[PDB]
Amino acid sequence: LVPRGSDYMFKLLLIGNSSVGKTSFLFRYADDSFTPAFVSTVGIDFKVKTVYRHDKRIKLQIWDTAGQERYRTITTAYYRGAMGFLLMYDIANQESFAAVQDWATQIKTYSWDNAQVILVGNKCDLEDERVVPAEDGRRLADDLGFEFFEASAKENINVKQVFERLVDVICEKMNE
Ligand SMILES: Nc1nc2c(ncn2[C@@H]2O[C@H](COP(=O)(O)OP(=O)(O)O)[C@@H](O)[C@H]2O)c(=O)[nH]1
Ligand SMILES: [Mg+2]
Repeated sequence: LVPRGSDYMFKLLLIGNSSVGKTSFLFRYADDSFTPAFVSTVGIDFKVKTVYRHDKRIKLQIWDTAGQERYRTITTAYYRGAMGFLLMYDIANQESFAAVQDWATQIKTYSWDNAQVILVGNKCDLEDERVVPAEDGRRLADDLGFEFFEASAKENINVKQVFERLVDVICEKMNE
């Protein structure tokens, strides 16, 4: 659904384990802010951003999938029609990285095959607590057909780069 004034509208979703930084990543990208305190989760919602790429004005409708679910019945409805995903883990939390394949399986189950994915090792500022080497993220991203970046919502490292790369690969696939 393209709004007047835009050339495209791409739905993007942030997915991954609880506490990897999804809500923070979206808050940094959309509002260029960070909250150093616990914020309550009250449900799934989106924020918008405009990107100018490939000579077009692109509206991004970017969905935060909110908290963990007991029954994965609500988040997964929003995967339908998504042009892209940020599949996020925390470089300081091994379990969040071990979960990547499960999230990737969900992408394939609930979204069309041409949905694009960037694997994001968030919290790259936490080098003192790193447990997931970037090379391990890159290897898995290559295995699964995803782009890859390390980033930090907290320090505003590679947040723009992640979204812009995702928009680029979406545009490339669209022109196949
Ligand atoms: N050190 C660090 N902490 C972060 C970063 N991004 C988010 N956090 C923190 O990680 C916790 C979980 O973030 P949140 O965005 O709520 O994660 P979500 O459960 O995936 O939505 C919060 O305490 C955030 O402040 C980051 O880039 N670096
Ligand atoms: Mg959240």
